Amino acid sequence: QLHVVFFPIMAHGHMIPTLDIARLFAARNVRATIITTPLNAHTFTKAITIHLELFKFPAQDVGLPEGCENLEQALGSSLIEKFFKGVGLLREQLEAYLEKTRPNCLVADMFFPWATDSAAKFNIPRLVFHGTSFFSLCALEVVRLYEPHKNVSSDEELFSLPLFPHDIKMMRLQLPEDVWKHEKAEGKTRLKLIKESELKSYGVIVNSFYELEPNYAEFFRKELGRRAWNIGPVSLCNREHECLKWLNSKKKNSVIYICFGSTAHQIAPQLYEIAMALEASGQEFIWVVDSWLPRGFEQRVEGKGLIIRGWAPQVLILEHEAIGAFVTHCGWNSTLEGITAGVPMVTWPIFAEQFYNEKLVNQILKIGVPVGANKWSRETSIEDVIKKDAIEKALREIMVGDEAEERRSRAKKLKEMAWKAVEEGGSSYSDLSALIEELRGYH
Ligand SMILES: O=c1ccn([C@@H]2O[C@H](COP(=O)(O)OP(=O)(O)O[C@H]3O[C@H](CO)[C@@H](O)[C@H](O)[C@H]3F)[C@@H](O)[C@H]2O)c(=O)[nH]1
Ligand SMILES: O=c1c(O)c(-c2ccc(O)cc2)oc2cc(O)cc(O)c12
Ligand SMILES: [K+]
Repeated sequence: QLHVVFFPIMAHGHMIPTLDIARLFAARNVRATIITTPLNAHTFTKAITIHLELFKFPAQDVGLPEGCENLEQALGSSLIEKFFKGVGLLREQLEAYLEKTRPNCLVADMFFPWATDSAAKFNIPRLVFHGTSFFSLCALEVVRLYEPHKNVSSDEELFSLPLFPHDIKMMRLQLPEDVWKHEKAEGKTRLKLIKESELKSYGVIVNSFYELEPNYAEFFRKELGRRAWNIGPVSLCNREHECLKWLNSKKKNSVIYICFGSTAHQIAPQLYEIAMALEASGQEFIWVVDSWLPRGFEQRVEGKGLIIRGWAPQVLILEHEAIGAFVTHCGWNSTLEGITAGVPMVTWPIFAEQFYNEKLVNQILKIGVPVGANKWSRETSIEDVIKKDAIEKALREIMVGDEAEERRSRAKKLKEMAWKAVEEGGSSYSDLSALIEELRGYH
């Protein structure tokens, strides 16, 4: 019986798909163990036999609050750099656990480049998992290597991405200031080691499907030389609420869903602009979130608009017939869920690799419309708030704009292809079989 150990970073966006991968492996009669920390254990226990191993996270040692065991909670350069020091200090526990258990494979988070050598100490192959699209993997590497943002003179000047079979235009504002304004050696070295681990390790597991982005599934393997397996969307593996009853009464494709993911850190002025745009648009909506609402808002929109304050059942909402569009930050799990539900998206990237995912959705898949956000940053400065008019424009365009029906038709195709990829005989099913067979024969 093969044993594969999974080691995601403590971020919801990596933890949930890593659990889905562990489940996909477990369904093939592979023993799957997931490493996490105490304050994150519930996330897996609730979601779940896949075994959990708890490591101690040295928060105090790196100057974090004891309760800061997840990446979303480390807001700001100081806290973020401390968090990465902290996770780097898990290496001793990882190596002790590997020596003790001797698994056949380690699937480790992109943020752990050192995991490669930790596994090599015991002749164990290591796979990298990023939780993002082939397109983002390729675009980030081409930007890192060719630095096409050096050839510009203004924040808004458009440059093309080198080498790609599509002409993808981007601007400096869409890149972290740490890369183009005031170089911090720390982030740059971090990114270098991450991208290098893709070639130094045994290979890369990708939560995507070949038919979704074939040019980039190929580019990653050919022009960039990585060994990769596409096994996603991994969430389809394992496959009421008051808002769903609320939706049952409504016209097909008539409601807009708005949600900014797990890393959502949104300020009151921004929410205020969103509220005004939603009211002015006349569109029915489910919005996942006085000081941030127009007075009388929730009563004025009753029956047409719903604000969800807690966790929303995002997949169940997107797959409800009444939901016709998705305003998203273009985190890859949300983007994939929109694709699998066949729901067109208004793209609102914030940080990380979300601006690359936005390019994939709008220019290549052609299933979305941009809201107009073009500034990369962890937190929103009040001077960068996206205004009511842009938001209303996007809300109208995604429902009744030019090519809106075409976007709906294209997304329906991708929905079909996604389900086909994961069923027996599909490309993702097949690549998972291929990967597991390769792991079973490793010497
Ligand atoms: O109210 C809610 C809110 C969310 N969810 C679910 O949480 C998931 C969100 O993952 P997503 O990629 O969109 O957000 P996030 O964790 O911020 O992205 C980081 O992780 C991503 C993956 O690596 C990365 O692409 C991105 O750049 C990072 F910022 C997604 O599966 C939703 O369905 C829900 O069910 N109910
Ligand atoms: O792929 C990526 C990714 O998954 C994550 C991520 C970041 C924060 C989270 O909370 C969860 C995930 O960030 C990234 C940052 C990059 O510069 C490049 C990437 O490719 C990713
Ligand atoms: K090359």
